[PDB]
Amino acid sequence: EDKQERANYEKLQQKFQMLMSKHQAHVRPQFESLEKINKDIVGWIKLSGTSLNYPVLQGKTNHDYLNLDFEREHRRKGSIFMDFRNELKNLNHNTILYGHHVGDNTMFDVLEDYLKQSFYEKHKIIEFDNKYGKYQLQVFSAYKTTTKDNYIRTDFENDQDYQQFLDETKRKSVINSDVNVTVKDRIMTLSTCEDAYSETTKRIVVVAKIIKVS
Repeated sequence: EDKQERANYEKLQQKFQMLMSKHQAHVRPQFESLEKINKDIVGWIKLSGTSLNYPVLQGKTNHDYLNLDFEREHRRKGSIFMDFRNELKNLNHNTILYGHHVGDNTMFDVLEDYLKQSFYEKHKIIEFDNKYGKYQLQVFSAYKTTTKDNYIRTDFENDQDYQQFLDETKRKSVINSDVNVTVKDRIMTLSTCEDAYSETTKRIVVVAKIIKVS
């Protein structure tokens, strides 16, 4: 069955790109189309030359699309989804997306490649789009973590705090980046997610500077 599963994302990827060519500069029409399939589709995330090229969901909670594809049907690999706490249009300091990593080379399997400096060099930019504009993700950190509390923070009490976070985030990186991030920039965190109650406790985190290129 994994056949049709791949086919579904294949149809949808081909559809997105045609819309991205049909409506081009305009992202509003592109996503009003995607939302016909499912209103929870709030964005699209793509990394050229890799399997990362999917729609981003957001439900009421962070287990809503843990085991559900984009048309709301049960799947072990579920789908890529944003933290239920993040706002669109007016991004929080830190926006977070999650996705499975099973080794099938799908969803967030590519986050592991970011641990290697070589790979990072050849894939410094990641594309992210939604109804409010086109964005560019400038990867500036990648690492493994056993925790699951601090790196999932949405906003901060003050610049100092956010400042510390950025510093910490930079120090944890296993890759070197030329990207210069400041407490004035907004960031996006791509996090790996295990199955419900899998509790394998071992995640791959990739962090990037968000840039509106529209």
